Amino acid sequence: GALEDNEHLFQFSCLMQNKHRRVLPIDICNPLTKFNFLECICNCLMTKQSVNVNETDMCELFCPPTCTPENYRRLLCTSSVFPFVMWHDPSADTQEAMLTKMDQTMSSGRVGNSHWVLVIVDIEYRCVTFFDSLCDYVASPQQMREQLEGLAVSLGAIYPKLLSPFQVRIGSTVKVQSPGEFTCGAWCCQFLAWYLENPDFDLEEKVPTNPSERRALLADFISTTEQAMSRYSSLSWPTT
Repeated sequence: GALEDNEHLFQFSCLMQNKHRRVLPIDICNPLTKFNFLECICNCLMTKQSVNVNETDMCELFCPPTCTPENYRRLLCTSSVFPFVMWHDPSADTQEAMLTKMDQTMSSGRVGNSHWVLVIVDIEYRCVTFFDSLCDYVASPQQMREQLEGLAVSLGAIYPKLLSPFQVRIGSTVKVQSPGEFTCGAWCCQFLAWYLENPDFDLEEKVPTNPSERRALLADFISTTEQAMSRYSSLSWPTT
């Protein structure tokens, strides 16, 4: 499927930036997994905070290799929504295995037991939102809430205004991907698009119960979003 590969998720995050002008495109040269996502979310928001007080050096340090430092600073300056996608495969119990299996699936296409989930950090609402199209593929939802609540303390202090923690929302209130579908990527994009449209949406209201109707929603989302992404420069960062 088109939206299951990291590059096409990058291109989707570029598109949300060109549509909404407040989204930080994600950095696929720094793959996240359950091993390193919390740390990287933290580094990103500290970089954002430093840009706020005219400190450009930590920024040059964390700049994505395919993006110019000044352009990265500018995008951080205007972003209030930070999407992060975590890749996961329950076979791997090291980061080097996790990343080796990730490179394999992206190079060959074969999905296997791989899966994407979504974290959105929103500094306009001081909220962290989690979305898993299967609900508990990586961990139990309370285990994920716990991890995330701890990140929210970190973020409240990293990004003031005083240092109170961010709110944590679990957005995947119910399962949206049935068992034999390889659609998590697309579901993460569609959740993000709905979030940008209105950050107070309920997923249960968007998604039909009937399995054909649900599949049809996403299929329409995929075609239309694939069409908007065709006419692009390949893997270039947007400008401000």
